[PDB]
Amino acid sequence: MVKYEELLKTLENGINSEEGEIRLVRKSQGRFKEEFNFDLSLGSKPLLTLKVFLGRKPYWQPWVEVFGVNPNLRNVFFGSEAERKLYEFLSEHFGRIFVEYFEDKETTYELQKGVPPALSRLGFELLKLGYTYFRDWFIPEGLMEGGHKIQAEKPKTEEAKKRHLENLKKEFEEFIGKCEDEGLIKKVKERYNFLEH
Amino acid sequence: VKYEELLKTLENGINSEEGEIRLVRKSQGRFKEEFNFDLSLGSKPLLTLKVFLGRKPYWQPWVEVFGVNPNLRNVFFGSEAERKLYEFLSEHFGRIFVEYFEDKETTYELQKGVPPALSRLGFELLKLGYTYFRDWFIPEGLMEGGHKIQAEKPKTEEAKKRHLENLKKEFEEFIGEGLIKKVKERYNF
Amino acid sequence: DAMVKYEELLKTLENGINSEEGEIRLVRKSQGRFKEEFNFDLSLGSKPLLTLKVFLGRKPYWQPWVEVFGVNPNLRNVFFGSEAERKLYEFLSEHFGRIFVEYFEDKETTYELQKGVPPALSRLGFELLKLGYTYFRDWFIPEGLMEGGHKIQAEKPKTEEAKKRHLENLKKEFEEFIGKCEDEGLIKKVKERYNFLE
Ligand SMILES: [Ca+2]
Ligand SMILES: [Se]
Ligand SMILES: [Se]
Repeated sequence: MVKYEELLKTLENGINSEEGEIRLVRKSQGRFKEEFNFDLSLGSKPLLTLKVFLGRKPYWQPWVEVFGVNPNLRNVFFGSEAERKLYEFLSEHFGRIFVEYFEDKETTYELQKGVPPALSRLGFELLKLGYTYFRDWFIPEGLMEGGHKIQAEKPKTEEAKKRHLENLKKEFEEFIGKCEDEGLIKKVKERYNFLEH
Repeated sequence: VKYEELLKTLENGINSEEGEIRLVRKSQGRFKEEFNFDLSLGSKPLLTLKVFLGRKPYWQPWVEVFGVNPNLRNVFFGSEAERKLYEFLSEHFGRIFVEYFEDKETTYELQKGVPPALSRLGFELLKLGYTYFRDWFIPEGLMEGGHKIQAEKPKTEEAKKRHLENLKKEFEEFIGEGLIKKVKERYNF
Repeated sequence: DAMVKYEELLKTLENGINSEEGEIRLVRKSQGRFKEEFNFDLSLGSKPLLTLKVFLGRKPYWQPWVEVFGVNPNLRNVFFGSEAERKLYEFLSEHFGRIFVEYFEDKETTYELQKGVPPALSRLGFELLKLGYTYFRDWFIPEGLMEGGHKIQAEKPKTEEAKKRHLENLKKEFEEFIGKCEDEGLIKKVKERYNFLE
């Protein structure tokens, strides 16, 4: 509720980017208590949907799902300041995020190549914002639509956080070594170098 | 194979101290034997039943209990209208699915490592002869409707024996909190 | 290109595929969630037949795939095993390296899979096998959990040698199945399908 009202205030205000203003087109009641769809806009084009769960605490923690990205706008949106502002905004209201990566070719390619989720273009954006636990879902559309998502979470403790980063170091070490293309290696090196501060 | 028997019981509703349960809508699902029964507690919509009537060498009957109105959670989960509905489904379906998301007790127990059969909701299913349990806990961010218990009647007296040996083992692999005494009193069968 | 493929699909589906069961036609198209994704509603004669979810490809990122699902329940005993079903898959195999076929309404395949026949030597999967598909998966996810989880998933192999290796494996599975089964009628059927494969 406190959370509900501040998601609406920011969104109804609009989020400013160099790609256009991101606006709430329409809000929608979900399956459950505390669950809403927010249909978003970028400069008068449809952008994407946010599936929001506000929390029913001890039982269910809050989460956002970012999906339904307008393929006409994939090349405007991915790697943009609009996307940064979006994830920043959601970062301040959610400890768990799912982003659909299907329309994001760079992240797609990097995951297919074995890049750790946190060090993929999209994963890395979430990493910068404090999400430290990563799961890559790659289920065939064909079987079930909507199963190419990164799930990311903030560490519960300074202990879980340390464990998440130790695993990331291992995963990175395994990638170097498996990787055959020096350009992909340099890009992953430089994301990992960021983290190391 | 019998809706008709399911239909006769459903309009001209179901008893219960929390209000009557009655039919509202009714459709034809993806497959010839699949249907959706919309239900009410009083005038409020309650819940949806997805029934599958069987195609019996190939597919066995099952009912799914989902789409439960959040304004009734605290009234329905725990209630005798819940039991009267299960009780009634237990007479017609050897396999049942119930979404436990709105059920804050079942949820909290499952998350504690309680075996599905000894959780609030699952225990209610154990009474009615369901002996095989599966807890599905799939993030809604991935896929909607993946928080459900799957419960199954034994095909055979020997299948029952086996499911009950698994339950004893899950009971023990759990006492390895204070709600322990709650699970303990549930297993005393 | 996703567009050449697209245009080839419409042309032969709108011309129609002739069968003794009737002409299979494309009667409706809708854009899916991704740009190269469509639902192609198909009729048999004048009755709805099924839906093809087509994914045209966005190579190298995503390979093309076709999902055949939503078989008209009152056409199941007409479609499965027909010349129509064969001519449909045959068309699909000329355009997609990966296929998904919903087997829920196909009781023979359902029955065979349950008795542990390898997916490739079931009635449905064998039909895909004959067309070049070599990697097989049997999905059997309960419908009360998630609609759409009784599918065969099959893929064309990348090379002739990978193709030779998965077939050796199908053989082990076949011989493993054939000495683990009663129902000599099933065994006779699976054996025919396997002898053919040479
Ligand atoms: Ca082609
Ligand atoms: Se019926
Ligand atoms: Se029916």
